[PDB]
Amino acid sequence: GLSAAADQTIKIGAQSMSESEIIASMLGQLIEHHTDLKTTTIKNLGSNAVQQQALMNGEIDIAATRYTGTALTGTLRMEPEKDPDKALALTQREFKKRYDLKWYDSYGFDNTYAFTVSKELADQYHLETVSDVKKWAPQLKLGVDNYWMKLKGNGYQDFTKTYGMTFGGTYPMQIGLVYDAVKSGKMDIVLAYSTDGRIKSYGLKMLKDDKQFFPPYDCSPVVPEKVLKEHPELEGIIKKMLGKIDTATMQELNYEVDGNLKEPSVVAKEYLEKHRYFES
Ligand SMILES: C[SH](C)CCC(=O)O
Repeated sequence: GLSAAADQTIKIGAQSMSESEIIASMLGQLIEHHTDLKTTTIKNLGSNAVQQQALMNGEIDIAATRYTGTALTGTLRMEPEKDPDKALALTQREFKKRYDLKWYDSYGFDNTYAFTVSKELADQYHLETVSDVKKWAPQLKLGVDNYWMKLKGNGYQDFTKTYGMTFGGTYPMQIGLVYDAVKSGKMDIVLAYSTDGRIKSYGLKMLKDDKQFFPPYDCSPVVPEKVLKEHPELEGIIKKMLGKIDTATMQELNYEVDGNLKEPSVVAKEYLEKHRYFES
């Protein structure tokens, strides 16, 4: 019954990404900093859709990182809203209405799909925007994640319609591999994730999505209203992380895992100590 609520463990989900492991660790540590709640991390959820079902079936009590553009198209099956503020507002409204899920305001960073080349390619062919690559598309191999080609929504098929180009070859692979694939010249162009730490490190160039094909992908935690009711301290704790972690910061945190070979929990703890757990 209710008087046992404070002895329940808060299960925090992470997708198969370094960024999601870092944020799920950081939120679990902040919750334990403030309360006597135990927390655990449920790792390796494969996708937006898996995080969704784990929230609805009790497998996780908090999804640490969900992305507006992904959930708009993929969960809600709505037309992709292009304005950041409108997309967030629509997502929060529909998540509450449809699922009784609370989609919080963003941590402060967006992690968008970004068409990405070597700085050498971009400098040789004067490539700044996605529209600049149109005339070259047939002679480029595009590396993509193991998930993006199968999206009916803001996927490849609609991309080719809006930009009127088709790549010579498309090669789906684990996201973590696209950075070295483009750096080594195995791929000519990759659909990277914009908060990856290796983009800067590896000397890569993101091309502007001048036609605004992509929705925003602002990142937030998502929690069932039932969990917030039963643990009324959680909302005030979650709020402490919101709007505090910008894209540059998330890139540096990702680099600590993928480039400096640190455990996501260690990266999360050192960030919390550097910033005094968000209140000094
Ligand atoms: C963060 S978007 C670049 C792709 C990953 C996802 O949304 O699941």
